[PDB]
Amino acid sequence: PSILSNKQFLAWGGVPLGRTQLQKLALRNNSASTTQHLRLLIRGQDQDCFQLQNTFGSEQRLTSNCEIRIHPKEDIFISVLFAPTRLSCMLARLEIKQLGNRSQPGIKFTIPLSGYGGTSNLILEGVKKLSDSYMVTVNGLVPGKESKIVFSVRNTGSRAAFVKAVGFKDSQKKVLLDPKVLRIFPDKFVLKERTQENVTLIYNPSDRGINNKTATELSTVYLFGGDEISRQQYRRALLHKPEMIKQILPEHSVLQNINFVEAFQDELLVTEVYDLPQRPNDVQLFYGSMCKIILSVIGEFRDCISSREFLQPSSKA
Repeated sequence: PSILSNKQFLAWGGVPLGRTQLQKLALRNNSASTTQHLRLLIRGQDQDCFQLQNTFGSEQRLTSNCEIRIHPKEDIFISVLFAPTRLSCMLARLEIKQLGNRSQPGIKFTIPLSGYGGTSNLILEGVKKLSDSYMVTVNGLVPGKESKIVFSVRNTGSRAAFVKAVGFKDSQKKVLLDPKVLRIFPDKFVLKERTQENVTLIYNPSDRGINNKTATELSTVYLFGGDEISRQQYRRALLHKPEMIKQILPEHSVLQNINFVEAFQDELLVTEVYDLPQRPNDVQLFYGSMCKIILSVIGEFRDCISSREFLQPSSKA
């Protein structure tokens, strides 16, 4: 073994159209004696969207030269820019020609490159935007009576999104909502590119409670979102290898108990998933690319906020 790599492939997943994402790999000259002369080339059907950036190493500064001297036991660090310019799954090759010295013949190494142009982009409408979360208030609650409010999830991206909504009574202690008190409908759905879908919070505040029946309540809804193609890649990865979810996530993660495999509302029969090659890190890319939207839900009761007159307390300097 002459040349080693810390990565057998580079998989980018989704990058928005007109945007760019850098990824690196390290090549090591395994020889303790001999220097190799490497020629780095991008080839393949989507070579126009994978661009070699300047190379550096453990014994050399930044160079724009595609020809690299790699000294014995030197690591060189190769940078590839993924710059997609069309709504497609993309394949290319990093070709590493180890130039022959007659005594040793010419060996060509291949690192497959993959990614897709265009991504989902999820925002909420009909709710307040705070700095790092959204907020909605359900006013005029009455214990033992059903209240409904409607907000919207908008996908401003160029690809369909999955949306999985999970609600928490207490988010730190990870006590799920009783759906008979507060539930989200739909709680799992596919949202087409440049479309907006309505989501309903169905609020049935308990009249069983002893004391704080009309006390102002706070709940936390998490909307886990990402590219539908990413969820299809994830599905495909879990068929070939039964159990990968536990290994990857933290043991105490909320995502531990969330099903992304089962049928979502308005899921399509056709995606570009089969244009993407299966990779060992598809499950990692799925959870890695996933967004978490925070929606705080305040329940205000008529008797406590609406019916009580807000007056100035006892004031002194």
